[PDB]
Amino acid sequence: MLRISQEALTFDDVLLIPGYSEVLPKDVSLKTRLTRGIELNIPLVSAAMDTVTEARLAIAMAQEGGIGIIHKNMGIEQQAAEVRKVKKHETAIVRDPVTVTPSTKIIELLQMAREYGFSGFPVVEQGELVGIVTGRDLRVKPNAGDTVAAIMTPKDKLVTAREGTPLEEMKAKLYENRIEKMLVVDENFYLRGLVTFRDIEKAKTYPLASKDEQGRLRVGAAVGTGADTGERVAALVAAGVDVVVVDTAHGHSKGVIERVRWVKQTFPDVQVIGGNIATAEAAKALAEAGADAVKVGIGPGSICTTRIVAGVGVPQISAIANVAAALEGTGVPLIADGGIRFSGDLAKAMVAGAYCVMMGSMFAGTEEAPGYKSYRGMGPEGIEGRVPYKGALSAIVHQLMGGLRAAMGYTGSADIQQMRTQPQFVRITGAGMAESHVHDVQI
Amino acid sequence: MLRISQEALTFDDVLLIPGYSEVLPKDVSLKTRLTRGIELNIPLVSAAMDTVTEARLAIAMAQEGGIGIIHKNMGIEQQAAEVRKVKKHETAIVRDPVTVTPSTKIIELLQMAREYGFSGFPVVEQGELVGIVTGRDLRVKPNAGDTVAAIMTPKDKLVTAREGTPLEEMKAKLYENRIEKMLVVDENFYLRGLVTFRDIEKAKTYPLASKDEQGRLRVGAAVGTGADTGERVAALVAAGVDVVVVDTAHGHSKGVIERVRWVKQTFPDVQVIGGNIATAEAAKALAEAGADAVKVGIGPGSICTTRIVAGVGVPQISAIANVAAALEGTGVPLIADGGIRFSGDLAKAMVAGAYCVMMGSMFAGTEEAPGEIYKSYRGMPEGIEGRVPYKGALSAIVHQLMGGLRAAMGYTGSADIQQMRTQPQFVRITGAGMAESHVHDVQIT
Amino acid sequence: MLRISQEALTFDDVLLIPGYSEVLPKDVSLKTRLTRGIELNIPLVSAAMDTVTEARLAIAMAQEGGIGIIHKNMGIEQQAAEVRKVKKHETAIVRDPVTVTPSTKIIELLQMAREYGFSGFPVVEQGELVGIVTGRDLRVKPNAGDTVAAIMTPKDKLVTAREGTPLEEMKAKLYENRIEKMLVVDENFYLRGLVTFRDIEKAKTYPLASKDEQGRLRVGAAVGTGADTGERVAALVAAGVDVVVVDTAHGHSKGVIERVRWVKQTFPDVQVIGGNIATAEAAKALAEAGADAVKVGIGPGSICTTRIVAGVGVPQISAIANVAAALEGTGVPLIADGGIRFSGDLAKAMVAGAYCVMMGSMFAGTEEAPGEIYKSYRGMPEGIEGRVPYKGALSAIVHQLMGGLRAAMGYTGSADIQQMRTQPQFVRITGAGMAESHVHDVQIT
Ligand SMILES: Nc1ncnc2c1ncn2[C@@H]1O[C@H](COP(=O)(O)OP(=O)(O)OP(=O)(O)O)[C@@H](O)[C@H]1O
Ligand SMILES: Nc1ncnc2c1ncn2[C@@H]1O[C@H](COP(=O)(O)OP(=O)(O)OP(=O)(O)O)[C@@H](O)[C@H]1O
Ligand SMILES: Nc1ncnc2c1ncn2[C@@H]1O[C@H](COP(=O)(O)OP(=O)(O)OP(=O)(O)O)[C@@H](O)[C@H]1O
Ligand SMILES: Nc1nc2c(ncn2[C@@H]2O[C@H](COP(=O)(O)OP(=O)(O)O)[C@@H](O)[C@H]2O)c(=O)[nH]1
Ligand SMILES: Nc1nc2c(ncn2[C@@H]2O[C@H](COP(=O)(O)OP(=O)(O)O)[C@@H](O)[C@H]2O)c(=O)[nH]1
Ligand SMILES: Nc1nc2c(ncn2[C@@H]2O[C@H](COP(=O)(O)OP(=O)(O)O)[C@@H](O)[C@H]2O)c(=O)[nH]1
Ligand SMILES: O=c1[nH]cnc2c1ncn2[C@@H]1O[C@H](COP(=O)(O)O)[C@@H](O)[C@H]1O
Ligand SMILES: O=c1[nH]cnc2c1ncn2[C@@H]1O[C@H](COP(=O)(O)O)[C@@H](O)[C@H]1O
Ligand SMILES: O=c1[nH]cnc2c1ncn2[C@@H]1O[C@H](COP(=O)(O)O)[C@@H](O)[C@H]1O
Ligand SMILES: [K+]
Ligand SMILES: [K+]
Ligand SMILES: [K+]
Ligand SMILES: [Mg+2]
Ligand SMILES: [Mg+2]
Ligand SMILES: [Mg+2]
Repeated sequence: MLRISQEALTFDDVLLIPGYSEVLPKDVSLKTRLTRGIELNIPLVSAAMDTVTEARLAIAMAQEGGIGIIHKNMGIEQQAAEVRKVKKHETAIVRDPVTVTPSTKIIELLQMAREYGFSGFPVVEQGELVGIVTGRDLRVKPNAGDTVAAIMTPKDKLVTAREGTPLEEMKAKLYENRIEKMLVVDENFYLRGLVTFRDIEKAKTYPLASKDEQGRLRVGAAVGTGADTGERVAALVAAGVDVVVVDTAHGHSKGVIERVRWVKQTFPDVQVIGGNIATAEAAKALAEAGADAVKVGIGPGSICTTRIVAGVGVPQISAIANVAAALEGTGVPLIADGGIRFSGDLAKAMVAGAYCVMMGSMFAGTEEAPGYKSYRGMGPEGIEGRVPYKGALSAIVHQLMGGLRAAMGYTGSADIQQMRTQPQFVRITGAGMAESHVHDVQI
Repeated sequence: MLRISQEALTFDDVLLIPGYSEVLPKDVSLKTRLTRGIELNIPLVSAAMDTVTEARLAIAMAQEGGIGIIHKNMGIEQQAAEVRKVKKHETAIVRDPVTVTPSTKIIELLQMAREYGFSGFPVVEQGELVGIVTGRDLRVKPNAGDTVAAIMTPKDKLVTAREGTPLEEMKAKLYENRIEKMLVVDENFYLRGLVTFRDIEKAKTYPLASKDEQGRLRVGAAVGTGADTGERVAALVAAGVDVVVVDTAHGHSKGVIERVRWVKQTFPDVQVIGGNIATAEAAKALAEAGADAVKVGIGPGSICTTRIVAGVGVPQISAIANVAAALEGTGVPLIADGGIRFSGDLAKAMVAGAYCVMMGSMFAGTEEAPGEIYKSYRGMPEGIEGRVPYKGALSAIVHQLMGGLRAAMGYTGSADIQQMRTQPQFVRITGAGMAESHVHDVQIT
Repeated sequence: MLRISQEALTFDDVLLIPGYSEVLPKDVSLKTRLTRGIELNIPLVSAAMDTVTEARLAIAMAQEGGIGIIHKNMGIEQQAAEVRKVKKHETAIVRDPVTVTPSTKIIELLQMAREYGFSGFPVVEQGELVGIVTGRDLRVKPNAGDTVAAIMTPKDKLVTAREGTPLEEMKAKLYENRIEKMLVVDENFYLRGLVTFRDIEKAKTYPLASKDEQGRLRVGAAVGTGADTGERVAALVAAGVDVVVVDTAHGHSKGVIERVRWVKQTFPDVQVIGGNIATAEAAKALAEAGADAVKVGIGPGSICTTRIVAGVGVPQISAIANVAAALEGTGVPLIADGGIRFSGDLAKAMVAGAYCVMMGSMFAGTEEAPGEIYKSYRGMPEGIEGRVPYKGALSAIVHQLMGGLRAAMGYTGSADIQQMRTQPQFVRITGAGMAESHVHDVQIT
């Protein structure tokens, strides 16, 4: 017998059916979950590819309400550093600010400012706050002396707040004193933190941003199953990563299942994603291993050769739906990874059961991406290619979310849970897809 | 008789001959002149086209050491306002700073700051300087009151410098007080100007910038010969334009010659460029009319169909050399306008005698050029409409163009622009030579 | 005045005129000179590009009767080591053979043989020759012991020849003893060298090979004018380089002229080439600086954008003839570098006066050229990056190039290179003539 399990469908095989709608696209909710423990304000994840996600793009994705997964084709220290870059970009309060002492030489401070990119340094003596020196102070060439003591704002002029003071109260004192740094101290005037105007303003600019409980942007990082995996995970957790993505070509394997279990056991406080998979049995296996989410996609990537080189794969719409049915009631989200060419595909991915969609090609070429711009597969199961320079990531995200919002309005879905569970597809033929593209007109 | 005056050559007809050299490309001088009275640190001018030069790109060109000519396909007041944007972008000292009164409401000031793009305002009541209010003050919600008086730095705390104080002693006092604005006053504490840290730093960031005597970036603006021209010139001069470009398809005409003369006589303190021309007799006519420079180019434009619609033109290498010969010894510069496709063409234009080169297509598509975007580029019928690829920041294109000129000067042994214009030699080539010059017989990656 | 020195011609502008001939292509001589002191059996040089010439291709070129110039985009020691690979590939006699001691462990020697690529080692203890150990001996696991002493051929069984013995009497003794290594000794049985059957056979297989006085293949190496140049030259000479190529974009400069003079004065026993140039005055300047040859070519390179980025160049046929005229009677050869697309171009270059021709693109993609592969070919910005088809063995390309030159010499009645350079004539043609020359009006299968 020719052993055929099912007919499997991809995005171009189906269209969403319009339904009665009372909620306009601009008014629907796009909030979803990446994992059991991480929420996203938009259902978008950037792929862990060396032409797509390093720190710069991961910051942008988090600011938009999604998240980026930093790729692993680099040294453990470099990946940890990239994760650190995202976590340190902004915060509710800098709890471990770089400090100087009164006898620190101004020349060191000038070099510190260059390397760090900021110029504000509390001045301490054995933990006790004794001054502050900032960019405007570093413009002063003092009459006498060559240390911080000669240009710092002295103790008697410091504006401070006690640990626990509300942010609004902290803001009023910042503005009244025409300063942009608030020194946070305890009852003995020991330095406990630093609040910056910049961080206040960044939070107001991106109120949708994906952040942890400390107000830091969220970020993920990929690991494999090779010999350096344990050391790599440890460095990423130490750098503050929110989610470790155990990311392989075949997640339904002993190696991946065992590594997912190991991360859950060794680092219980981090979220773990496992993949990639494309069947219900694989989803149950990874869920039983403790994955906080599964990533769905074997074959469909734009620059992916798996289906041609190995003959292996599952059309993505059916793969999503089979995984979603397997995980119904478990609380484990599924991330649809690969094959998204148009915003319309994203909407279809969501209606088939995805919680969020991972994309590579769509974000390759943006200003924030590493590096027309290069776009290559991470595998001999990938190819190297070119994508056009696309400008700022925000514009692509806006177009993708605009299409999803339009689809939710067309189907009457007011939020992601309704979009995932209520709308219906029609199955179409090759002719139906042609009618749905632009046809018979010069563009 | 078939009346043929000469054989005329264009860029692809000639190549520069290498010569014994002692100066490296990085060390040559690119300084030149746009007009009798305007110097440029690089020989680049952006074209007066509505897809190339408005204020944003003119600012960038001046910062790079060149200049932009603001186009005239817009209302008189709108063109003057674009000029004003360039002139007000930076300065050595703001001599007419916007001031407010103590009783001005904070909420009104907040909106003006949004509209003006700066938040620093000296506070004047009647004629007396009584405070200063800045962006950081405008963050304050005062316990009592809703006027500037409630959040301004008052008279007794103002940091000031007397008019004439060197700028290095003003900077020391700025830095000592951790402030970024210096109020300049006379002997009776009357406000005479405002110096900003931003302007100090902008000058340090772009030390090559093309600037006038007040430290303002230079800018030009195009005018035609139609009925509104007189008022347009007046409005542009009043806005501070450095050079008026009487810009027509045919500068060798009564219309342009008389208008150039009128500008020189009516506004003697502004520079005037006349064009476009392509012959020696035209160059002499404009010089006699008082032009401070001439613009050379009939036909060669990228988006130009003049040669095809009217059958008229002169290949640009010969046009440049003919005009340069006609103006030798007059002090009148010539600007080579149009036909530049590669940095190598720019070098050839200089050696043929150009003082600087005007370009449109190559700057269309930059971030600073007008338009949304893979950006539109159309002729200002004798022109066409088209698309060029989005090219990113202007600075990168300028860098490659000047790198090619620097290399050409190194190859010819030319240490500065004057030597490049007068000493190097061309060889004449065939179509085969041009093909050899270009990448040939290899797949390019 | 527009300063045009001449009309300059390239390959597609001219054709060779057939002349009365008595010598068949198969019978003409292709021998020529690379430099004052280096002869070549064919007029071919491979370019100093990182996609063309490292040791592997330089060996092949020398075996064919030409020479390779190893490129300089690599570390000083790495470039010297590439030179060493070529010089050590073959020899008349190995004068400094690697030796071992009786107590050297067999397992260590096995690894050294793997690293060295040969397995033949004279065995020396203190200063005395006491055995020889070879690949066949290293297959033996001795009953007792683990050192060379256990598997070597001992002193009493060594076959030796006295220094000076003709090579035909050494071969007879090699063959009589069914061995492939001859130990050369002096009057006190001290080791003076090692002769191998391989080297004997390599000389017989490539009787045209370009070799020095020691029977080693010739090789060149490129250097620039930067700060590390002095040490780079020293390292390359120490590795045995035959010719140093002071290789720059603009040889008519103080930088190159002074460096050429420095090489001639500091290392009088090495040949020095200077370039690149394209004029008579440049050729005389390099000859006066002491160059043993000049390299001609500014612009024509396949992957070269010099003409397009800088606007600089001289069509190659005229550049060759101008330099050849300048060097007539000096003894200084000229190498035509760049622009060769077809074997017919090579013939034209020779008749214009070249002594030999340097090529890059045509050798990129061969098995012997660097790189994996349908092979990369990029310029060493004034160059481009590209792809060329995988071309197989270098020998086949050389065979077709020399076949075309041989045919051209037969067509012109030129029996040798000196006659080809000095006697045949060109006709000047139009674009129509070039089109006629090329395959036209037929589908090609
Ligand atoms: N918490 C504070 N208490 C007292 N003085 C402070 C405090 N924070 C900053 N300052 C002082 O106020 C001045 C301005 O510092 P601030 O950190 O607001 O801006 P900056 O980063 O130096 O300037 P800019 O952001 O405009 O480049 C400096 O003299 C600095 O020492
Ligand atoms: N010449 C001056 N004399 C006295 N006080 C001044 C002067 N210039 C500015 N100040 C005051 O110093 C404070 C900071 O003003 P400044 O103009 O240096 O920066 P800003 O533009 O307000 O802040 P930022 O540039 O960081 O947004 C304000 O309280 C302002 O009133
Ligand atoms: N000059 C010599 N005198 C005495 N014995 C020698 C000499 N040269 C080689 N032999 C010996 O002859 C044998 C064969 O050595 P030879 O160098 O001819 O070939 P090989 O390189 O070992 O074998 P192959 O080339 O077939 O791999 C070895 O036992 C070696 O010790
Ligand atoms: N001062 C300071 N800022 C930090 C540190 N680590 C991260 N940051 C962030 O860097 C930014 C500094 O911005 P800002 O206060 O405007 O910098 P500055 O005024 O030029 O010194 C804020 O977003 C901080 O959260 C630190 O150790 N010290
Ligand atoms: N304050 C002020 N600046 C002006 C005016 N006209 C032009 N400018 C320029 O606008 C810029 C303001 O920069 P900056 O002082 O940093 O702005 P602010 O601190 O936000 O008020 C400077 O380059 C000034 O030269 C004016 O009337 N008032
Ligand atoms: N034995 C030996 N050969 C060398 C040395 N340096 C270069 N060669 C060359 O390496 C080649 C060795 O060839 P062959 O004698 O057949 O190698 P073997 O029989 O495997 O040891 C010859 O062309 C030598 O000229 C050396 O130090 N010792
Ligand atoms: O070379 C590879 N081989 C197989 N799959 C790949 C390779 N590189 C990336 N992928 C997958 O393809 C996804 C991106 O697909 P895209 O959004 O269609 O471009 C990634 O998130 C990976 O899951
Ligand atoms: O449509 C028109 N007809 C003829 N010339 C034009 C037209 N529009 C612009 N030009 C010229 O072409 C120049 C730009 O040429 P480009 O640098 O080759 O793109 C401008 O500076 C004008 O001199
Ligand atoms: O990028 C460069 N700029 C200019 N000339 C180059 C560059 N790279 C290589 N060349 C020259 O071009 C020659 C090869 O030309 P081809 O034989 O036509 O491929 C080299 O031997 C060099 O003289
Ligand atoms: K349609
Ligand atoms: K070329
Ligand atoms: K033919
Ligand atoms: Mg600051
Ligand atoms: Mg300010
Ligand atoms: Mg052997």
